[PDB]
Amino acid sequence: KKKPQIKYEEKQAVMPESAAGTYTFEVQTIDGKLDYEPYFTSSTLPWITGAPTISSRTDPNKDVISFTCLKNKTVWNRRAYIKFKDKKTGQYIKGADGKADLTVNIIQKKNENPVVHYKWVDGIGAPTENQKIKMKIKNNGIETEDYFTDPFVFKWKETADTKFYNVRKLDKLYVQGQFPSNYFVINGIRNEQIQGRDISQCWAKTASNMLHWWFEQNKDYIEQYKQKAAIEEWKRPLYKHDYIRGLQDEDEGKKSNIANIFRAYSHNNARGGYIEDGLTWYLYKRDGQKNLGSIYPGLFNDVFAHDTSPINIERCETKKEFEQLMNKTLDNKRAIGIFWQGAQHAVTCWGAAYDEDNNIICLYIAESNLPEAVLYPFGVRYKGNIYEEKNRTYMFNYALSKPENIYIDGLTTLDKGEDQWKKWLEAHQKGE
Ligand SMILES: [Cl-]
Ligand SMILES: [Cl-]
Repeated sequence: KKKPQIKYEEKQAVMPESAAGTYTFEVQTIDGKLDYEPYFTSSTLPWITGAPTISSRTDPNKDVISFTCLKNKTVWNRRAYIKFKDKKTGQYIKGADGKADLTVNIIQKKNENPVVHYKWVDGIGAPTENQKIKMKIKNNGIETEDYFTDPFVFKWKETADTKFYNVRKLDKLYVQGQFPSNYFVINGIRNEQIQGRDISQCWAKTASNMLHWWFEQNKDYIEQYKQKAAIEEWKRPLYKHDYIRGLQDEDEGKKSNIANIFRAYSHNNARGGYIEDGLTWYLYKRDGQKNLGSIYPGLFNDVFAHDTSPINIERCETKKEFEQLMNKTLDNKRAIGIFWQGAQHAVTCWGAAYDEDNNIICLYIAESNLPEAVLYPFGVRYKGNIYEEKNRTYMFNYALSKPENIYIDGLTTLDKGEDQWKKWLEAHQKGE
């Protein structure tokens, strides 16, 4: 009397649709019906209801195995694995090579009609349908005829009516032999003429974007500061922000006073810099930033001197860390710099897309290296099995063929600093 066996073609994954339901696959039963039990290799997966079962043995050549899935609301495939235990010997049944355990790969397909919602940084409004620009798929830099069709894949075009900031690197926009020869000339504080270059100033572009937002959100406090504080003479022109929308690429040097300050007076170290250094430099006096540039604005030093800094630096390396930190930042009305080592790189993030499970699926990025006057979408993905594992967050550039995985190291955030402003104002009215 031979011992029965079971076989399965492991080259074949079992791929149920995204819909909820009880799905099946077949296992071939050789020389009779082996007494075994199927098991998921992880029992704690929330999108599978219970253990798999043998739902039919009536065909002498095959068993039917059933398992039940919840609907996959996410835009990602999700994976599970079934192994088989010999009920008499207690051993796992072997696969075709006689060495590895027989393992059936389950991959539930992604939701093709997801309901997406969005969260934007406080105070910048939100894109209208006319401001959302769909994107073509590229192959080795050449655009194809196809488009990315996921609803969250769009560029947020800058118009006269939009309220985000995206200062771009002149050194990248510059077209040698087409742009004017005075393209990099800045009129400085003492009206001196300066040729400012910014090829490695992504930390400063991100800082400038966040400071434009901060000056706008705190416009009224800043007006009271100019009326009430004893302003240092040389700093008087710096107590405003100008960001002029609708300029051609050739006029980018005339677009932003804050960006121009960094470009005229800070540094362009090829190694890079840090978002938080540029933010501190602009806002209050700290010894670490003493030699960041040839001047030190430190414009509101007596508002933030001996109190909470509105600047924070937070690291993330798991999916849970990334989502908690993004949600905390967005829900607390703060602006967002994203950094990573790769040289230290930096971009600005103005919002995020979410699926119906509230996973973050896309970020909307001001990328000072990219040419268009838009925010670009960066898809968000996580290493490994998000249902089991830390799941290192990473993002990627939809605008590129074969985008490199960008492992986010952390966020640098800028708070409005309302309590510090109120205390400064209250202290003034008390000294009346
Ligand atoms: Cl199980
Ligand atoms: Cl708003």
